[PDB]
Amino acid sequence: PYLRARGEVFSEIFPIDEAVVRVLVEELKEAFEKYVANHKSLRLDRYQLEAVKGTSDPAMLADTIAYHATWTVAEKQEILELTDLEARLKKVLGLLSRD
Amino acid sequence: PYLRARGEVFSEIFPIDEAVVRVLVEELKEAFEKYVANHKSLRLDRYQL
Repeated sequence: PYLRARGEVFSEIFPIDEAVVRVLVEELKEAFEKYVANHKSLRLDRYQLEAVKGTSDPAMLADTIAYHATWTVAEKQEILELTDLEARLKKVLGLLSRD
Repeated sequence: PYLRARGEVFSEIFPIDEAVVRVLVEELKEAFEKYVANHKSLRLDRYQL
């Protein structure tokens, strides 16, 4: 104790074609509306959907929907594995479709 | 190194009877429209149309 760690530089790389990525943002907003309005059962909150509307950062958007769709720490870590903007919404959509 | 090349004629043909030609243009244009819209998560912007 305690542990030191070196780390990589800022991940400032996000893919091209923001039209398809923001359509995927819209579809993730649709799926999260369909999720929380049907899952009040996980003690989920509805001020988590004001935290997605009116913002222009798809990274902040995707992290907002990923954390506020609550699950275990390991799957949020699996989201933290991905460096792509495009497959992270695939991960969130697949988990919410499973639930 | 390095190479030169010599050519007899400049071959290129340019459209005649352009009704069927613009039918094929519209078909390949909307086909390429349908081709680009599939890449949800790989590459290939819709910004190239």
